[PDB]
Amino acid sequence: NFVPTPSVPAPDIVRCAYMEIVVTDLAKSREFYVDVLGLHVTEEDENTIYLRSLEEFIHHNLVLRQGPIAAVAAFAYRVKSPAEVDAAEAYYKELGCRTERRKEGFTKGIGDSVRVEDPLGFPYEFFYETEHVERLTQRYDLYSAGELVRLDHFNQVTPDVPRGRAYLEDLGFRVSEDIKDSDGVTYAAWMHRKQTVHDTALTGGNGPRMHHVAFATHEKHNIIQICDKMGALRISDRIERGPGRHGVSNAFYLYILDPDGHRIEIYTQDYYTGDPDNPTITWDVHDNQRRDWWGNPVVPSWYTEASLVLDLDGNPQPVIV
Amino acid sequence: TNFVPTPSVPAPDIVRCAYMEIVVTDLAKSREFYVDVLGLHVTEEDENTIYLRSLEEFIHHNLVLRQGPIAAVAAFAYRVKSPAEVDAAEAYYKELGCRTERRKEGFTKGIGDSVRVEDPLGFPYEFFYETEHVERLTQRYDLYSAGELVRLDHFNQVTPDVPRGRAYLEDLGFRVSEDIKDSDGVTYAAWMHRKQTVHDTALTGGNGPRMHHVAFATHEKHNIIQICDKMGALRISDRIERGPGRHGVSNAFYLYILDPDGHRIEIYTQDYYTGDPDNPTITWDVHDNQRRDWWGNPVVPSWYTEASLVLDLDGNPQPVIV
Amino acid sequence: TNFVPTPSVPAPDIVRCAYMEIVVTDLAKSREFYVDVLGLHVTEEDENTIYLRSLEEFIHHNLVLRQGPIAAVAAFAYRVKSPAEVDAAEAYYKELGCRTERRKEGFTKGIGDSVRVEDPLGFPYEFFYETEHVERLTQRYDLYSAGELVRLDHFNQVTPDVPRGRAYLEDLGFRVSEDIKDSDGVTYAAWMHRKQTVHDTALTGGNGPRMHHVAFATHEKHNIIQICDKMGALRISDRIERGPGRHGVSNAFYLYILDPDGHRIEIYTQDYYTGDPDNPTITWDVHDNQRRDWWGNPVVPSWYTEASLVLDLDGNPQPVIV
Amino acid sequence: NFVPTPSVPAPDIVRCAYMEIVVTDLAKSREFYVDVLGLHVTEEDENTIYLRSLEEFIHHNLVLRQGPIAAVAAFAYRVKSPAEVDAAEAYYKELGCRTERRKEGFTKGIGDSVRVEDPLGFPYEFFYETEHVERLTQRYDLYSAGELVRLDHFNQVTPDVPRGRAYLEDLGFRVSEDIKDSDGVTYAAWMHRKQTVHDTALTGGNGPRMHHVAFATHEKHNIIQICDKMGALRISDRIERGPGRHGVSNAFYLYILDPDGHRIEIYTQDYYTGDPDNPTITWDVHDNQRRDWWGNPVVPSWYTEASLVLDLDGNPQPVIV
Ligand SMILES: [Mn+2]
Ligand SMILES: [Mn+2]
Ligand SMILES: [Mn+2]
Ligand SMILES: [Mn+2]
Repeated sequence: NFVPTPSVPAPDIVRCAYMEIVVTDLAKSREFYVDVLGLHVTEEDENTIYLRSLEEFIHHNLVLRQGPIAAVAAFAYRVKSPAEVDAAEAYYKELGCRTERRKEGFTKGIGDSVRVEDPLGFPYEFFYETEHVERLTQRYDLYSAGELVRLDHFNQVTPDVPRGRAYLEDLGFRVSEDIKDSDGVTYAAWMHRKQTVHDTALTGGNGPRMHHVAFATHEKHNIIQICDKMGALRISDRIERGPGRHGVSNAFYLYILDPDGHRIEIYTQDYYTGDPDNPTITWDVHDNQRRDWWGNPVVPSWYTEASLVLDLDGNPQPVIV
Repeated sequence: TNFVPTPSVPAPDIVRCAYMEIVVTDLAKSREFYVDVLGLHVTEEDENTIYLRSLEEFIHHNLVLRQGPIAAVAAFAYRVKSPAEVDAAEAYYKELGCRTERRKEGFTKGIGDSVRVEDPLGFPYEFFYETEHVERLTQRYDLYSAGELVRLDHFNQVTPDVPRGRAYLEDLGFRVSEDIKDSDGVTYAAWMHRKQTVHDTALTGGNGPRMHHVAFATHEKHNIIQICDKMGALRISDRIERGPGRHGVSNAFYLYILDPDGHRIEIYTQDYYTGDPDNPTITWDVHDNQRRDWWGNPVVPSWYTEASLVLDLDGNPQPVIV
Repeated sequence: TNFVPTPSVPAPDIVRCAYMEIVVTDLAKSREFYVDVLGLHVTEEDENTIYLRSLEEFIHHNLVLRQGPIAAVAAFAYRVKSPAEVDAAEAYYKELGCRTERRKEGFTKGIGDSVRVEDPLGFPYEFFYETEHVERLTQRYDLYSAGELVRLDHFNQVTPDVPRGRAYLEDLGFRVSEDIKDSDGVTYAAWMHRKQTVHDTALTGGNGPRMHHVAFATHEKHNIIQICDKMGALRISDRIERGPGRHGVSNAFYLYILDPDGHRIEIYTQDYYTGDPDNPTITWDVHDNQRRDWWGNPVVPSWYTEASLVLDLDGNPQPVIV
Repeated sequence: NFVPTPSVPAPDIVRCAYMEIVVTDLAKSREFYVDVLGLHVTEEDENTIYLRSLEEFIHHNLVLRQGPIAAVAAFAYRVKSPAEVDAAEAYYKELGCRTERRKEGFTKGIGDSVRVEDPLGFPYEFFYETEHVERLTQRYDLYSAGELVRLDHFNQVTPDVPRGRAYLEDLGFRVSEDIKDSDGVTYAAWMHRKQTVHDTALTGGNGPRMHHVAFATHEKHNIIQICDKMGALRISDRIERGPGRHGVSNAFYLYILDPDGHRIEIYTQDYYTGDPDNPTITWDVHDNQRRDWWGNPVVPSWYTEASLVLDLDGNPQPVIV
């Protein structure tokens, strides 16, 4: 059952831009994201912390918000111009989705924004205006040995990947890689607007749930340093999977778990997908190299755990099996 | 400044720089540099022409080496977004009064319908959409060399009037990610992009038209260091012109080397995302030395005096305006 | 514990582990793994034997691959400080009542006067001083592979009685850089060195004598990652047994892979200096999981069950004591 | 004119171990060594700072001492046992050199020591006893992106290299590499006791002067980070030479200058020299690759500037041309 294709154009989406995460103990979460991982504080107060990666100039890539139930409040995408916020609102209203528009934004440093409960149950935000901050690209005096340099993508778990895929294609995302069986059925898909492998990916499973949010480092040694530092801090039990090389995406990856169990991917090595006819790489569902190029052992929790997502009232979306 | 007119018709929708056609005087000696020393991958070749691509490329080639009498650059080729944009490119340059030549079957093997033009700054530009796809070698780690060149990134052009050049490329849709200006606001150099990296081409002020360099990226810094180590072992370190260093403008960890005819190749790593619509332009002052070298590396005079000739559409060098 | 007697004569002055002689069942298939996949350099070879060395080696070889009926290790060879120390080695092991064999012209090509012994733990040990020097390829960056193995570092042996083994190697002059003990002080494993790195050999408790692995170093971490990437591209990733990971004991960034006969090769990088006379021994508790994996990587069962047979001086396998 | 070979044995030297440097403004020097370079403070007071590298367990690798004239007070070598301190004293006394023995040491954390004005005018110290401190090898929580992991060597400028070479050979050092002309005359030599390329090197020139003291990093990217951080701190004019690859030693190198002009080499990649017949690599004096494998331009100051050294009274040794 495909989502209908609207008669109005999709909003012109530039890239994933930030995620709003609800955490149960802000101070313990700050230790993880700032003291362990080195993300940069744009600004913070007692209940909210705004973080950005090294090469970011928009206000933030992560908003950590204290709350009663750990969950993801919003997956935010930046659109190309103010008119595209109006386009986003019109598109989701034609789809019959719940929408909420706030001229002054939902998170600090972001202006006119529309949030929607999308067709797959996810809270998506579209915005254009954002407060610019000092871009720390060349602030090597602040560079840590495990520096996270850029926000790259989201990964969502949903029960019907083919439905999800066609919905995101209509939204303008293109598939750089997918996993299919012999009958041509899509089991997972990596989808992009910007010129990397993906801005989001759809993973088959119980959902809506947030599988992970991902940041890139400049080189492989930076990822190894994150592992080494976690070992020295005696929190290696928070390293869930990796380091490894994924066949799909070609990423050298690491998955770690924050204090509430939210999964963060840190990776490096991506490749250019910007040409109009970029060739889709289709992996067979039985090729193990799709998961691990090197054959690394399977970690069960990577296939069972994922974060709840919220609706526009701040309540968890029930997870459908 | 005599600015190039802004045409009444839309600029072609340019996706990225895509390849350069370089004329070399001794093809076998050039093949030893680009293939045996640098490891670029041969798409196909014959007695007079070699088609090369980088590791992560799927279009037919990123460099064409063509045997010829005078070392020079025959074409700077950009890939456009659809077949219709080749028609748009031809109409745009015809309105500007520039010489154009259209070939439905292409000018280089593996490329289809193309238009070449002698642009307003005297450079041979090509716009094409169609290209033969080849095996994308991204995950062919069995072919991966210690100094592997993974992607073609950009061109760098020398022209006498940078303000004229900048406004012409802005009209063509390129945006400025970084520039060098004086206190009065005059542009001395500019880095301009269509794809989401620092640049697809840059303008350097000087006698021109000339080609300053063509650049490839590696995955990491150690790959660049290995190119220098290998050139030292082969006793060709005198072909290392400048670097390794870190440029303040672009933030690139760079290396400039010279091919057998003196054509300059940049190998670099580290770039950053410029795809947002309001990406902030970084303006460097003309007197900030760190714009050239973040670490203060000594100036190499040839980098400011030598650059390659470019050809007109008849295959003859364009005169250098001094 | 039945300790090996401490001889009345001095132990031979051992400089470092130097090479291992490995018997393989299909020499051509083994050559494809060690030379085509791993890039080790061929010193010389013939139809039945291949002599290999790492990039920075100047002695004749670090590995000898010998075709034979049963895959096993024929010798663990250590280089001693002078010709006189070969005489010292022979006298030491004869006093211990061990079988010895002395060959003035060596047991493997490129090695001179050597003594081999069936040591107190059942292992075939060789001590030699003289070796043919070959081109040290340290700066041959034109031959440098992306996953280059630069140096032979150590052996790792499985034996049933680690306390007996440790005291025997201490008497031979090896010092313990790190060990694993329980609250009672019993040694479960020990890393022992003569040269100034963490170890030349290590003792692992288990059925033995068996050879757990032989290890080579790379210059940097990315070189190890490239070995895994290349094995993935060649569709031989099932020969990657364990890693990459960081061991707490030794601090090594490691990778264990398996040759065609199942012999285990460690490739690692990062070691530290142990040459001071009072270098502090790091004792890890048997229940500290980080001793095995600093990052907590999952346990690979085969790493604790599989290890290679070793041969006696007649070329027959030494029985495994269980 | 060779230094005579003593009838008593040379002290059994293990490795170079630390350098005592006099600086004119301790606070400005602390900013360089600790805040810029990340060396670890063992202990410090108002007039002296004791620093060590990441993998060191002896008390220190550098002692920074406030004083009126920037200079090097001592090049210290660790010997193999307490008896070797007696051996060192006997050896230099037979050579007619000035000696001073202090059972309680010259610098904190070092025990019984003998200092000597050696035959080439350098202040050398030999000691065995030292206070052990926490070895920070696995303290990845303290690891900086440009971490200096080990002290490797000293490099001295002296007018007569052949005299210097034979003197250090008699002392037990072996030559791993040298630079000679066609007649076989030694112009420079790299000499070692431990199993790396060198513990000291002799450079021909006006002396006695200290050319540089060197620390290793784990990998090349750590050296590039030091350069990047110095650029961000707008102190790139303190980067004197590099990064480059030396042909002699095969080191990937960087030379920087502290606040008083003292030269510090940071490098990586060395190779094993421990076998008894390790082959000496002799470079011709006209092979430019001996200096720079890549051909990097010559930096004049690297051949003209070097630090004064002190005598046992704390006064500068006059520099002989
Ligand atoms: Mn991901
Ligand atoms: Mn460039
Ligand atoms: Mn091992
Ligand atoms: Mn040095």
